[PDB]
Order: sequence, then structure tokens, then C-alpha cells
Amino acid sequence: SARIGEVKRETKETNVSVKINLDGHGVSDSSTGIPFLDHMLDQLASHGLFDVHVRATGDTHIDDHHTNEDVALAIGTALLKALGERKGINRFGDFTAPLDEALIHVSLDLSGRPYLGYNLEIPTQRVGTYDTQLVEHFFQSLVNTSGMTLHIRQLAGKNSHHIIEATFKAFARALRQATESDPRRGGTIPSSKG
Amino acid sequence: SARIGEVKRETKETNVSVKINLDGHGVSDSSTGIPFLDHMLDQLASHGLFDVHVRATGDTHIDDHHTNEDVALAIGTALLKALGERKGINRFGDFTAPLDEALIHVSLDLSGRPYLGYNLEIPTQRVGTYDTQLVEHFFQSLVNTSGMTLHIRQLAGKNSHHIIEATFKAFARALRQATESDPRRGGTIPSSKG
Amino acid sequence: SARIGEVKRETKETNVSVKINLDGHGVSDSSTGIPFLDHMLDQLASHGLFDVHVRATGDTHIDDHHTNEDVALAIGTALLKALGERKGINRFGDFTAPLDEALIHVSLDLSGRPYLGYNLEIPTQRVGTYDTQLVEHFFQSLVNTSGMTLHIRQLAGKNSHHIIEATFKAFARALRQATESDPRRGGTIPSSKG
Amino acid sequence: SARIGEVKRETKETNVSVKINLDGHGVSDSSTGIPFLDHMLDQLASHGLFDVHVRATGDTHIDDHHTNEDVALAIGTALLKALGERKGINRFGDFTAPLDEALIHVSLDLSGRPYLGYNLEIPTQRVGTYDTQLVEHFFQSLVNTSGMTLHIRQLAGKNSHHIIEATFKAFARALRQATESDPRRGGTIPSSKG
Amino acid sequence: SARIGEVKRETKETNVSVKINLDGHGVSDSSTGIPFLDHMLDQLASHGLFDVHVRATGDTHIDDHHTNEDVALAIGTALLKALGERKGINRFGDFTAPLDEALIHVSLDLSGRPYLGYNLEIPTQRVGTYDTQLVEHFFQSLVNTSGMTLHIRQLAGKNSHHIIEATFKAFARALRQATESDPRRGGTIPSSKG
Amino acid sequence: SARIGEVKRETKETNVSVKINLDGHGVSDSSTGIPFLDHMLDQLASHGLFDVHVRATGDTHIDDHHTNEDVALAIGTALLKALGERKGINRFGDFTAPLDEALIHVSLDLSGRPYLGYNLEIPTQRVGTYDTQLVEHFFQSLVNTSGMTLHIRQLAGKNSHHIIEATFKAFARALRQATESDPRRGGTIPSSKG
Ligand SMILES: O=P(O)(O)C[C@@H](O)Cn1cncn1
Ligand SMILES: O=P(O)(O)C[C@@H](O)Cn1cncn1
Ligand SMILES: O=P(O)(O)C[C@@H](O)Cn1cncn1
Ligand SMILES: O=P(O)(O)C[C@@H](O)Cn1cncn1
Ligand SMILES: O=P(O)(O)C[C@@H](O)Cn1cncn1
Ligand SMILES: O=P(O)(O)C[C@@H](O)Cn1cncn1
Ligand SMILES: [Cl-]
Ligand SMILES: [Cl-]
Ligand SMILES: [Mn+2]
Ligand SMILES: [Mn+2]
Ligand SMILES: [Mn+2]
Ligand SMILES: [Mn+2]
Ligand SMILES: [Mn+2]
Ligand SMILES: [Mn+2]
Ligand SMILES: [Mn+2]
Ligand SMILES: [Mn+2]
Ligand SMILES: [Mn+2]
Ligand SMILES: [Mn+2]
Ligand SMILES: [Mn+2]
Ligand SMILES: [Mn+2]
Repeated sequence: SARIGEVKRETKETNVSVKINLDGHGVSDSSTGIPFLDHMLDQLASHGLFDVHVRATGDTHIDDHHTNEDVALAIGTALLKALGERKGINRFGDFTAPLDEALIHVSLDLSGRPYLGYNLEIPTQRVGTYDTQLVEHFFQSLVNTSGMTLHIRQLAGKNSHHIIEATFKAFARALRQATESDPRRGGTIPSSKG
Repeated sequence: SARIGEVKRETKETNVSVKINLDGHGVSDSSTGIPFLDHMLDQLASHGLFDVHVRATGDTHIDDHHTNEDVALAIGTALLKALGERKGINRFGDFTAPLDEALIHVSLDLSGRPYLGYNLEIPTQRVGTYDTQLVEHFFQSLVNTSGMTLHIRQLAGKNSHHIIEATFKAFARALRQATESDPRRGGTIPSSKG
Repeated sequence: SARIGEVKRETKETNVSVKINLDGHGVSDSSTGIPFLDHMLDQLASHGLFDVHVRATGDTHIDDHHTNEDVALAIGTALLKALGERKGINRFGDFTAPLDEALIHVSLDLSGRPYLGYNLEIPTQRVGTYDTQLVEHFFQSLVNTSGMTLHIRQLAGKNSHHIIEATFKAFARALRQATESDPRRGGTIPSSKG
Repeated sequence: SARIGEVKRETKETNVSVKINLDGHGVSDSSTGIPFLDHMLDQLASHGLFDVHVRATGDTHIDDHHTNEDVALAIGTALLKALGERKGINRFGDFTAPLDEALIHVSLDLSGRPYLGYNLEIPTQRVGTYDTQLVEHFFQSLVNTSGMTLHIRQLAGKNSHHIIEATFKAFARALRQATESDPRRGGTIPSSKG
Repeated sequence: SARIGEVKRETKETNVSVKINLDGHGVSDSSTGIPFLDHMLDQLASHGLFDVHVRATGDTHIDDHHTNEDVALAIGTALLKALGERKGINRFGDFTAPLDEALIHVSLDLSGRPYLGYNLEIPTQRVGTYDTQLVEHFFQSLVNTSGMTLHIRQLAGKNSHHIIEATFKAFARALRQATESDPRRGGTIPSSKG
Repeated sequence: SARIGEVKRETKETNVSVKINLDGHGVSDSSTGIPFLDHMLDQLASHGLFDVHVRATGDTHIDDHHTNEDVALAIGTALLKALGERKGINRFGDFTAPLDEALIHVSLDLSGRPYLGYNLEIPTQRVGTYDTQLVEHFFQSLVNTSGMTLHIRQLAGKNSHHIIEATFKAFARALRQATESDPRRGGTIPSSKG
């Protein structure tokens, strides 16, 4: 059956609901209260073929920060839940995607060990109304609850929207690869330490 | 039938036996007299899905060097034997794998022309009892007898075990890709110069 | 009895009311017209255990500046009033608090001599709608009316919200320490010059 | 009652058992297969007043790495279990400890968000038989499973044993502080977002 | 009973008597023949809550040096005597104190091993009639006879009196902390090597 | 009569016994559990003409560190005991000794004030199994308990064994000089401050 993870979490800052299907058809259904983040989550669905359902509300009058963080945390947990014991999966993903002049490499390992390597240099402070510092925080928080090893490398880029969107496209494709079935490994856990 | 290469070689320094199945199921069976190298050869099996059988003894009281070298030479020859005329294969492999903070890119071409490009900077001299200079030598010797074009690029890393292990994981996945069947090329040799 | 200081002040720019209990239970009740500042004043209450009541209105259509300043001035005066002759208190506070990658050291002396040492480098201009230059001004104004010696040192940090919030947490804990009873000094003024 | 966390975990690499009492009397009972790490865990007990019980076996013929990592992971989980919802605790710890010429600052926040800031520069590769790269890895792994924000800063030091031991002493004292009861906060969760 | 240490020493250069109560009430009673040093010893009493009795005479027509040194040596011995086997004490102290623009960190360990780390840069040669080189010598000599590990770090400062006085305040508070009872350790020696 | 100092000390880390004759005939009798240190202590005897008896056991499975330190501490105390009031001695020693390309200057003053000046740069981490950081620690600890002013200056050298051994030879000769009778001073204490 399809691998589906669901998470609901609320604090005094935010209220978040996430549902992700690893074996999806790219159904895009994200409403975070942060329009730019919604557009990015749509790439995750369109290019990763995940079904992505997100609802969030929160204290955006203070900052988009808490909302952004809590969405990311919940997505990471949903990924973790959907994955289980990771039997039969590729485990590793590696993809470099452009968007015009931008070029972003993502490599990830569904390892159970959280790590973010990140070197983006986004040259403007706001893309629309979205604080561009929140991109790093989105990935960091997602890593922390998913237990993913994730490296994001900026190889080229100038336009902030292009840089960020190329990142989400590359991430989506790398994550799709990692989560997909390995046709040769016959349902074994992809690790020497099992 | 499965592509299997077997090599036995002895000198006054070492005695080595290798058997590799390119079309394996990740059977790990390596005993070199060098425990760290055994752990690395296990990644080769687990992530490359090669069946890897290695037995070696040698003059480890002098150095792990001769053993390490002769194991690598024999593995390269076994790969060469298993491959044959390389009909119908992908030929090229390209994969970047992390292990936590380490990130290693491997690109290879089963070209018949030996070349190693290598830029690892391993910041400690011994990982366990294993001399970290021997990593480069392992790949160089393997290249020399297999007739492989191999590039290994350190993109990130600090922990020596992480750097080396990520290298073996990336190599395993790139080699798996290169050795696998190309579903479109209908048993032709993947070269313009045939 | 509990040490409570109350201040009301109005100008043509702003209208401010503050009530602070040094011996509080962390009651958070701040409405400044500046949502980010409200969130920071909540840390002051939650981590310092002060009861913090603030109401402010003002010329935010011009700038948050005058409001921010006048709130800070009034808080400083309220602290001064609540403290009195400082009999029996610790006087000095010293605490370093993180928020994720940010790490902020605050040291203060309830000396009667105003001084601010401040080296924060906040890498974005707006956190939500809040002008990040106003952080320094908040502490400067508070120091000026409280007669506090205050040092704020950025030891690490990248995310602007993390940097600022860690500052308020560290400040809250240092101020709590300084204002609390010294169990050994038997109600004496903590100074050699009395 | 005393806050006690217990963890047993085994892999093909290691076998680990940990029991930690947050409200201990400094009972030191650590046997990891890594003598230097045992000595460090004794400081954790002696200076933190934790009761620390650790048993580990593993593939030390390969490297101390896997053992070191798996001990740290299990300690982090044990801390997490012992802490619960963190009601009534100080939450934050801050301590700088010397050992002769070495001087190490540790600041931590029991936040639920893993982060390690670390800048130690240990000038030798082996302290006894212990690979000094493994110090960073111990703290990283502990952070990852405990969900702790941890900063370790080398302020002075030359002797590798002094640097590492001062780190464990400072960490022990900061962790003791963070885990202890806050006498004023009346069993409330020490956070504004509850 | 109160922990009191007394020392009398005379040479052809100086004549010194010291009495220190670790469990004091901040009784200040210092007359060294060096007025600035008397003022500093008063901070030690006022902020450390030590009872400090010092009488010294000596060859101040030559230099304040011998007097300064012999006072410090005798204070260190008095501390050592008052401390004994150090049963049940905190052992470690850590405090950073300002005086206006000056900010001085002191960390110390009552270890039995003398060490001074010191980086003050006092920008004038005489504060009143007191040679500012003698500050370092005071702490060095005190360390040498007390068997204390002591680190003094200048974090900020310009005015020489402020720098020196902040040092004595920070030292007093760190020493108070280190010498005080640890409420949890039940009269045990605070060391793993007992 | 011959000036003989004897010290026995034990901790949970080590057990040490030392006997030194200042007026010896170079009797070498050192067994520390650290073979390289034994060889160095033999130079002390052979070139200083001290009779040197040392027995030590300790936690060398952790590190040679604690043993090395505790031997040095005990030697320093033994020197102090053997010396007494230092009547009639040279007090000062000054010698520069080579060992092949290495050249080491030692100057010392039996002053009653501990100080180590040390600038050795030993270019390898292990001489045999001996951690070369422990050389500095040996001299520091010896100074701390003997109350000696000691300067060690590397004037030339490349081979680590040569550097360290030349240091012990120079030290032995300087210490011999300092401890020997001054034929002119007629049993007076060699100080202006008696
Ligand atoms: O968990 P896996 O499958 O990546 C295998 C481990 O040996 C990895 N590793 C992590 N640190 C040192 N080695
Ligand atoms: O052998 P192949 O299939 O890579 C084809 C050759 O033309 C490659 N080549 C090597 N040197 C110059 N060209
Ligand atoms: O006011 P206090 O208690 O800090 C004591 C003063 O001597 C401080 N001081 C200020 N400038 C020079 N000394
Ligand atoms: O979780 P807590 O108690 O530290 C309160 C949060 O507002 C912290 N925070 C984290 N990112 C931005 N703010
Ligand atoms: O004496 P303590 O209590 O600090 C414990 C010792 O292990 C310290 N140490 C000193 N050098 C190497 N380790
Ligand atoms: O003890 P002695 O014999 O070296 C004589 C002293 O005057 C030395 N001294 C130390 N500090 C300033 N002078
Ligand atoms: Cl690249
Ligand atoms: Cl600092
Ligand atoms: Mn955050
Ligand atoms: Mn777009
Ligand atoms: Mn070779
Ligand atoms: Mn491994
Ligand atoms: Mn203004
Ligand atoms: Mn916040
Ligand atoms: Mn690891
Ligand atoms: Mn130790
Ligand atoms: Mn002097
Ligand atoms: Mn003053
Ligand atoms: Mn030591
Ligand atoms: Mn020799």
C-alpha cells in the first residue's frame, strides 16, 4: 500500500496539519499562510510526485518564522512516519537542477541521522513577503525531525526566486529517488549495520 | 548468466583471492587482514549489490600497504574479467553520497583506459589501525588493473571515517550504475569506436 | 512585599503604561503596537519570571522608533522604582543563552550608572515588520533610565529572530539573577561605598 | 521520584545499554570498551551528579567510531526519556570550567531542537588510544537524540586531555544546572509557546 | 564551624599578617601600605562575603612590588589552610562582572594545581600610585600558594581602575561560588580521583 | 649527611614512590610504567649525579598522562624535601646541552616560586609510545611542587628523541649545579631577603 504519513501539531504560536504520500501522483494541496512557501511546496509535489497536503495557521503578525519552522518540523515527522524501517528503498538521492541561471545540487541520505549542509547565498532579503533566511530554517527543521542527511549546494544563481525554487526542485527529485523502491535489493534494509 | 570474475595471486609479500559477481545481491564476504578495509568492502557489497568475496594474508607487520595494494589489484582484475567486452552496459556511472557532514562525488567510465583523479584530504593519519594514505592507493591500484577512468571528489567532510566511507558508498553506487544493463542499447558496445 | 514599579508617560509621539513585578511568576501582558517586541517582552516574563504589563500606542505610521524607545524608557524607570535602594540583592547577573545556532552573553550590574556595551550584528533589516536597529535602541533606552551597566555580546548566530530572542532570554535570566535576593548578605546594600 | 532514563540498542556494529538518573548522587558506572571515554563519563557523573550506568561492546577492531557514536546516541535518548515534558526545570545551563591551562565554555538549552556549535581544536590525534575526532562526534550524536541545543567553545588550552576533560566538566555542570528544578516556576513548562 | 585561615610571614623585605573567613559576612579590614590594593581587597570582602583581615608593612620606598607579592602569597596560603580537603564544596567558580565599560571574566577551579591564565591589558602604568603590572603579580602569587587554577579574561575595558576593580569583583564572586557548599554532594570530595 | 627526599602518594588514578639523593653517585632506578620516561630519568641520574629511585603504577590504559603527572609532582616534592632551607647552595643553574642536532638551554633558580618557561616544539606526536605533550607537563608539575623557577629553550633540533633527551641532560646539569655547595658562601642562605 501507499506510504502515507500524517502529523497534527499545535502550540501557542502555530497550528499545523500535514499529510504526505511518498507513492503519490504529485497532488499539490498546500496552504501555510506563507504564499511563497506554498509555491515551493507545489514544486515538491510536481517534481517529486509526492502528494502534499499542508494546512497551517500561526503568528505571522510577529514573523513568518514560527509558522515556517513548525510546517517544516511536521513535514519531517510525516516523512519519517511514511518511511518506516526503510525496507527496499534506494535510500540515497542525488540531483542537480537549474532554474535559468540558478543551479542547485542536492544530495541526501535517509540515514536516520539528522544533518544539514547548506551554502546558499540568497542576495535579497525578501522574495515577495517571504524572509529568505527562512529557507535554511525550513530545511534544517525538516532534517531534524525526519532524521535525514541533507546537503544543499549553490553552484550558480543570482535571482532569489530562481535560487530557492531550483533548490526545491532539486530536493524534490533527490527525495523522490531516495524514497523509491530499489528494484534489486528485494525488500532488505539498505544498510550494512541492520 | 551472472557476470563473475575470479582472481588468485601470490607474491613473497601477500596471498590474495577475490571473487566478484557484478549481478549480485550484496553478499558481503571480505577478510583482508585489514579490518577497516573489510568494513569498506562491505559498503561496496551493500550499496553496489555486488557479491564480494575476498581473502588476503600478507606482511602486515611491515605495513598494511602491500596487502591493501594487492587486494585492490586483484579486485580490479576481477572486475575486468567479469565485464568482458562490456556489451549492453551503461558504461558510465555518476553518484554523490553523503555520510553525515562528508559528501563525496564519484564519476567513472568503464573505458579500458586507467585514470584516477583524486582530491580527498583525510585529516587524520590512522582510522582505527588503518593508514589513511592507503585509501588513494586502493583506488589507484583498482583503476590500474580494471582499466577504469575514475574521479573521486571531496565536496565536504571532516571525520576521516565519514570521508572514506562516503567515498566507498558513492563508488559502489557509481560502479553499480556503470555495470548495469542499459535497457535501450540492445547489447551493443557503448562506444563510437567499436 | 513584592517589588512593583509602575510608570505612565505620554508625549505628542506616544502613550505608554508599564507595570513590572520583580518578584513575579512570569505573567506576560505586553501590547506595544509592535508585535515582535511583544514576543520579546514575553521572553522577559517567561524566562525572567517578571510580571510584565505594558500598554503602548504611538506614531507607528512614521516609524516604530518612538514607540520602541518610549516603551524601553518606561520599563527602565519601572525597574528603577521597583528596585529602590537595592538592599539585599545579588546586584550582578551573568548568563549566556542560545537559541539554536545563536548564542548571546549578557552581563549586567545594577550599579546606578548607565552603560550599554553592545556588539550584535543582525544580518537582516526587518524581522517581520520590526526594524532590527531598534533592538540596540531598546536596550540603550532601558539602561539610560534604569541606571544599569549592561553588556550584550554576540558569540554566534545567523538567523535574526534567533539572535534577538536569545538576547532577550539571556537578558531576562541575567536580570532575574541580579534582582533576586542574595541569601547571605542580610539586607545590606551590595557595595563597598554605601 | 527520581528521573531515570534507560535505553538498550543493538546493531550489527555495537551493543549498548545506558541508564541515567538526572537526580543522582554521582554514581559512576561506565564501561564502553573505550577507556578514555569511560574517564570522561566519570566526570559527567562526578561533576554533574548524574548516576551514569553504561555498558557497550562493539567493533573496536575497525575503529572506536561506531561504539563511541552508539553510546552517545543512547545517552541522548536516555536524557530525553528521563526529562519528559521538562516541567519545572531551569532548562538552560551555562558554565565555563578550566583544567589547568584549558578553559572550555558550555552553554545549553533543553529546547527539543538539536544543534551543536563546536570549535574545539585538539592538537593531537590520539589521547591514549582514543581518536580525538570522536569528541565532536560524541556531542553531536548526544545532541541529535536528546534534542538539545549545545554550544562548546574553546577559550584556552594546549594539552589534549585537558581540553577534552575540561569540556566534559563544563558540560556536566551546565547539564546539571539545566536539568535541576527552578525553585520559582512552580512546575510550569519553561517556554512561552506551551 | 567557619573556615578560617591565618598566616603570618616576615622577611627582610616585608611583614605580613592575613586572616580570611570563607564563611564570612564581608568584613573588610585590609591595610597593606598600598591604598589601591586595600580598595581591591575591600571588593573581595564586599562581593565575595569573605571576612578579610590584612596587615602589611614593607619596603615600599624601593617598590610596592615586594609588599604586593608577599600579601598575595600569604592570602593564597590562608585560602589553602581555610579550605582543607575541600569536602562538600562547589570547587568551580565562573563569573563575569562589569564596571561600566569594563567587563572581566573569571573562571577558577580549586584543584590543588596552580595555574594563572591572564590577558588583561591595562592601558596606564599607574592607578593612583599603584603600578598596574602588580595586578598580574598579585593573582600569580595568590595562585602559587593556594594551588588554584585561575583564568582572568578581559572582554572589554578602557579605564584602568575599572578594569582592575571589575577583575576583583569577578574574582570575588567566582571564589565565593567555588568555596560555597554544594547542596547535593553530601560532603564528598568533588573529584573523580579521591 | 646526604640530602635525601622521599615521597609516597596514591590516588584512584596512580600510585607513586620516589626517593632522590641530591648528593648521589648517579644511581639510576626508575620504573614508571612509561619506558621513555624511565630513559629520561636515567639521564637525570647519569648527568646530574642524583640517585633516582622511582616506582609508579597507574591508569596507562586511559592515557600515560596521570602517571606522568603524578611522577613529576612527587619528584618535585622530593626535591623540595631534600633541599630544606637551601643553606650554602649555588641556587642557580645554567646549562646548554646538545644531542646531535638538538640543542637545549636550561636555566633554573631554586627560588621557592614556581614558574615554567617552555618553548619546545617537538615535531612528532609519539616517541615510541610516549605522547610528546607530556614532556611539558612533566616539567610543569615538577616545578609546581618543587617551587622552582625553570626556563627551557629549544635552540635547535629536529629529532623528537634528541630534543627531549637533550632537555633532560641540560636540566640534569643545571639542577646539579644549583643544588651543589657554593664553596664561598659559608652556609648562608643565597638570598638578599633572608
Ligand atoms: O548507518 P549506515 O548504513 O550508514 C553504516 C555506518 O557504518 C555508517 N557510519 C556512520 N558513522 C560511521 N560509519
Ligand atoms: O573510447 P571511447 O568510446 O571513449 C571514444 C574515443 O573517441 C575517446 N577518445 C579518447 N581520446 C580521444 N577520444
Ligand atoms: O559603586 P560600586 O559599588 O561599584 C564601587 C566603586 O568604587 C566603583 N567604581 C566606579 N568607578 C571607580 N570605582
Ligand atoms: O521554543 P522556545 O520556548 O525557545 C520559544 C520560541 O519562540 C523559540 N523560537 C525558535 N525559533 C524562533 N523562536
Ligand atoms: O584532579 P581532578 O579532579 O581535576 C581529575 C583529573 O583526572 C584531572 N586531570 C588532570 N590532568 C589530567 N586529568
Ligand atoms: O627571593 P630572592 O632572593 O630572589 C629576592 C627578591 O627581591 C626577588 N624578587 C622577587 N620579586 C621581586 N624581587
Ligand atoms: Cl561540483
Ligand atoms: Cl567569551
Ligand atoms: Mn527557529
Ligand atoms: Mn516560480
Ligand atoms: Mn605501493
Ligand atoms: Mn562505518
Ligand atoms: Mn531615538
Ligand atoms: Mn520566537
Ligand atoms: Mn559516524
Ligand atoms: Mn584526567
Ligand atoms: Mn616578584
Ligand atoms: Mn573603585
Ligand atoms: Mn594534567
Ligand atoms: Mn636516548
